[PDB]
Amino acid sequence: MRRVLVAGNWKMHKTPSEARVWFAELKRLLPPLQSEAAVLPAFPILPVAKEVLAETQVGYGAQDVSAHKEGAYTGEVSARMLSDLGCRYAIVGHSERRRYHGETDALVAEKAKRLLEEGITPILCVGEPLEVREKGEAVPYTLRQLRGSLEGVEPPGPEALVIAYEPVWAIGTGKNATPEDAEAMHQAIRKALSERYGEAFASRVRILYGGSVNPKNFADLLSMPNVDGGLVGGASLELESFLALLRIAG
Amino acid sequence: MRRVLVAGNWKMHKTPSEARVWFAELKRLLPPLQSEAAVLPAFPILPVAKEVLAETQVGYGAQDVSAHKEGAYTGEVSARMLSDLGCRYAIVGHSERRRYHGETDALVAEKAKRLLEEGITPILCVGEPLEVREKGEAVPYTLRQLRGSLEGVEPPGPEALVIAYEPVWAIGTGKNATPEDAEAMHQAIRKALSERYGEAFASRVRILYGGSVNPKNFADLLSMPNVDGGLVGGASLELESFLALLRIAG
Ligand code: NA
Ligand code: NA
Repeated sequence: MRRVLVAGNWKMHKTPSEARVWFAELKRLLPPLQSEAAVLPAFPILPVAKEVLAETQVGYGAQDVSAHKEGAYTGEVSARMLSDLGCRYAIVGHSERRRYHGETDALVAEKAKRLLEEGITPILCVGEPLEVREKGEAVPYTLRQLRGSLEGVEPPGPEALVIAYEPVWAIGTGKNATPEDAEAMHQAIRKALSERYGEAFASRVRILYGGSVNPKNFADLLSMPNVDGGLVGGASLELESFLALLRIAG
Repeated sequence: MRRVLVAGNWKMHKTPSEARVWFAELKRLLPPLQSEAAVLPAFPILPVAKEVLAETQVGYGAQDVSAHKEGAYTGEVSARMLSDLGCRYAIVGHSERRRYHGETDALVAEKAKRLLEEGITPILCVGEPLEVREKGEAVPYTLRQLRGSLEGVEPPGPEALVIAYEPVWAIGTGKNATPEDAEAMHQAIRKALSERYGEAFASRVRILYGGSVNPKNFADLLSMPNVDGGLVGGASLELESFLALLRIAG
């Protein structure tokens, strides 16, 4: 069975000083767990994440990364910077960046390649907008996004790639996809991965569900055969909530 | 007179571990100077900048910042995060972001506002492309960018705002604007600032020149009455080069 992954996307919240406290509390309170936990804070919080969590079972990663290895790209952060900090993951193609920053499938693929080269696992996000869902095109749209975002992306193994299905209409709206609909989409995604990398590879890739995941609905979502964890937004900000999610994962 | 400012924009280079060494060497080799020095590294390098440069005369800052205070903006860094780290500055509207990230004057204005609220000084970049310069419209174009980028931007005082004039054609091309052309542009910019904030304010605002600034041309650029320092790109990557620029500033 695929090991569960609970990744907390703090988005643009907290300061480095506030994060130090949060991480220290998590370290002291963290019980022994079989599943995998990871926190994905803003760029300037990564150093303290490394400092406080490096020796714990809790991993960490970035919320974005440059499509370039280095250069005249003011404001951008490179994969080499992230690997120097020991990031295990980095989100690429999050809905918010595809929407607010015009990130294309092609750009997301490049970012994924930069991460792979440095041994960082991309958490590649795909998901359809409400309009597409209502027209009954959720699966074709999401698969098209997945294939486009994986163009030229060839991970060393299934452990080096994570896919996160986050329907846009489920982000911060309180309206999560039902476990059944999530399961159906993950099945489609996994089949697409099998065609892309082979069955052995696809059967081992962790596919997380994201979009209003919380302590009240996580257990049922995680019970779905093809749902391997969650990309948690709002519910990862409060330590008690994050811990509750980790206990559910076990 | 206006205190000179030499700000090094490393763009996307180095790692936190490499920066720790660089900053520590700068700290040990830094001679007493009248002018102000600042280094602007990538986001994840800011914590070590704070650690090593805290007690020194060298300031530091970011290369970008979110237009929002906080929220669901995956990948973005807030002004509050930068304030927590003691950043004195943050670049906004760098030509690379206006081009590669489609940043508009309106967006840049919001970023500047976020910085002001947190007591961080924006280093607002404005500049024209080669064809505009050749058409003899460098000033009108640049002033329009300045005015749009300062919409709703009301600093507490002139010490809280820095303008950087960087001709797009002078970035990484090796061809810096002549001291005469830079002076002419800075005069136009300062006059615009006077109409916007009054003469007392405008006469105290530091207007830096950027675009292929190096040890060979910095002295003459700095000699111009309205050029108050430089936003240094490639020439700020090597410590010896940065130190040379600081010695020139005095
Ligand atoms: Na499951
Ligand atoms: Na001068």
